[PDB]
Amino acid sequence: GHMAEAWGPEAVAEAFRYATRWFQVYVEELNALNVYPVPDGDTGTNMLHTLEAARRELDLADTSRMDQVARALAYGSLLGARGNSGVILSQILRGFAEALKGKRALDGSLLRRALRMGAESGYKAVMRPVEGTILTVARAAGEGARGEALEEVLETALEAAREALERTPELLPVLRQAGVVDAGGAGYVRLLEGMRGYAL
Ligand SMILES: Nc1ncnc2c1ncn2[C@@H]1O[C@H](COP(=O)(O)OP(=O)(O)O)[C@@H](O)[C@H]1O
Ligand SMILES: [Mg+2]
Ligand SMILES: [Mg+2]
Repeated sequence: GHMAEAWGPEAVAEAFRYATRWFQVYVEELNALNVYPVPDGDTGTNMLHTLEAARRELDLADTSRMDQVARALAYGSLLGARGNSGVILSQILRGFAEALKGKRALDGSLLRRALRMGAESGYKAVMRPVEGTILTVARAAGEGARGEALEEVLETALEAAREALERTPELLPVLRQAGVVDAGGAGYVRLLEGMRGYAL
C-alpha cells in the first residue's frame, strides 16, 4: 500500500531528480550573488554540477533499494562537487544519505533527522566554518523542521531556512557591504524549494 505521508526509495530518487531540474532556473542569480569568499560568480554553476552528478549516479543505481539511493547520492555528489559550495553541499548530502541508511521509507520524522544530520555533516566537513553561510541556513532548516507529514516538515524547514538566509548579512560584513544575502545559503533554499515542489 501507499503511505501518503512517506516516500519510498523510488520517490526519494525522483525528489532529487526533480530538485535538480528545478535548480537550473536559479543558477544565473546565484552566480551574481557570489561575493564570499571571493566574488568570482560561480556559486550557482558549482552547486548545479554537484547536483547533476548525483542525478547521473542515481540513474545508474537500483533505486528500488533505499541503501542504493543513499549510496548514489553521496558518491555522485562527491565526484561532481565543485568549489566551496559544491564540496559543502556534497557533505550535507552525505549526512542526509547517512540518515537514509538502514531505513525503508522517508517520513516526516526521518526527514527532520536527515536535514539535521546533513547540516552537522556539512559543518564537520569545513576546516574552519564561518557563520552567515550555507552552514547557518542548513542548520536552521533542520532545527526548524517540525511536524509528522512530509509536507509540513518541508514547509517549516523551508520557512526557517528563508528566515536564516535573510539574516546572513547581519552576521557576515562582506555580505552587508555588498548588499546581498549569502549565495551558498540561497542555493540551499532553492534546493529545499524544489523538494517542496515535488511533494506538493
Ligand atoms: N568557511 C566557510 N564556512 C561556511 N560556508 C562557506 C565557507 N566557505 C565558503 N562557504 C560557502 O560557499 C559559498 C561560496 O561558494 P563558491 O562560490 O562555490 O566557492 P568558491 O569560493 O570556491 O567559488 C559561500 O556563499 C558560503 O555559503
Ligand atoms: Mg565562487
Ligand atoms: Mg571559484
